[PDB]
Amino acid sequence: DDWRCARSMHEFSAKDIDGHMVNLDKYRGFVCIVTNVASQCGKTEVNYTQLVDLHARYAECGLRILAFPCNQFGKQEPGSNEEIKEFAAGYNVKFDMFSKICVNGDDAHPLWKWMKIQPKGKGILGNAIKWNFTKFLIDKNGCVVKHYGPMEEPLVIEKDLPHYF
Repeated sequence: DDWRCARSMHEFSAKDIDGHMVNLDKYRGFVCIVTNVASQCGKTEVNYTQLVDLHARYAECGLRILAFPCNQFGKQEPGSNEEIKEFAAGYNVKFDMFSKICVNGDDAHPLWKWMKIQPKGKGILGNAIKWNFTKFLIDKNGCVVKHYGPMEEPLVIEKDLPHYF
């Protein structure tokens, strides 16, 4: 069953930033923000601080956040998985960091390929992530229900969370 016929985020797996495989069904029944992150982006500060703050206030409601380092946007994630992990702790990050992946191209991680063709019939424009700090919102069934681009500060998502909690 190739990634194209997948029906949920819960059918995918990903290496977390320490190196352990994570079956993403671990997030069944939670509301997730899946984002591709970077450490040297003009939008680094605003995304990391607001992502942390959303998780602080909404973790107790079911919000989980999956952060995927990716170096495909102006080489703004050049560091190792270990440097990236320490950087993220400088933001007091308590959500779930994953190892660096690609989000575009034929070598993109299968989850990010499948997210870019959601919801069925539309999918993201040009089949490509446009820059760092794209944010997908995943409902408690692992479906993509909304997408927020690199321009959108994460706190823009706050108003939409309660529809899915």
